Amino acid sequence: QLECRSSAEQLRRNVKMVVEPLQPRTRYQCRLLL
Amino acid sequence: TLVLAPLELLTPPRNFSVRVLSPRELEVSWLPVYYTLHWQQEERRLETAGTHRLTGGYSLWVQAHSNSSERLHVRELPELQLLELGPYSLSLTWAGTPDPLGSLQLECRSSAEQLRRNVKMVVEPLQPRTRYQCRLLLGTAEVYETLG
Ligand SMILES: *[C@@H]1O[C@H](CO)[C@@H](O)[C@H](O)[C@H]1NC(C)=O
Ligand SMILES: *[C@@H]1O[C@H](CO)[C@@H](O)[C@H](O)[C@H]1NC(C)=O
Repeated sequence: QLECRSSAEQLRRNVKMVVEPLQPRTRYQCRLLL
Repeated sequence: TLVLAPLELLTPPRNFSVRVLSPRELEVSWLPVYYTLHWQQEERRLETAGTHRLTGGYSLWVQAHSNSSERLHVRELPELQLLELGPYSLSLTWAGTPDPLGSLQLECRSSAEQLRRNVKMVVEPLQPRTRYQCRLLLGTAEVYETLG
């Protein structure tokens, strides 16, 4: 899985991977979880 | 004379704490013999001290066997009501008990995405015409379909 956490939202996507939707001009820390 | 067999004879609970995890689930934690945990609404035998989970106003005490510790007094969530249904957002509301919680979050999981929002709460952005099961984490899950 790929987890992208921002200051207001956190999205985990089951898995290359496309994370959508995301907020514009927002920083997110993304990591891979096995 | 005759020397006989030398015989061995064997003769509180340090800082017991209670954490409210869920509406039927409490987390007990105590340090140092067995222990007896008593919980009364306003006993369970354990072999070792540490952390345990009590399932199912409450005064709790732990006895080390024999003295006991101090009695700690501690304190169901409502279902999710849809306040606003949109194509890219969902505003939901719940009353809840008036108690302070360290964590209170709303989790909405769809077939392709899962979003957890730190908490009424508005979940945005969401996919249009997508069904998501939303629940409260400190609960029951409610399925809601977004607009198109
Ligand atoms: C049990 O605990 C209390 C409080 O710590 C203490 O005063 C008491 O001496 C203990 N009892 C025994 C028999 O050691
Ligand atoms: C446990 O440790 C000390 C011992 O007095 C106390 O001050 C503290 O509040 C206790 N912690 C919890 C979580 O009960």
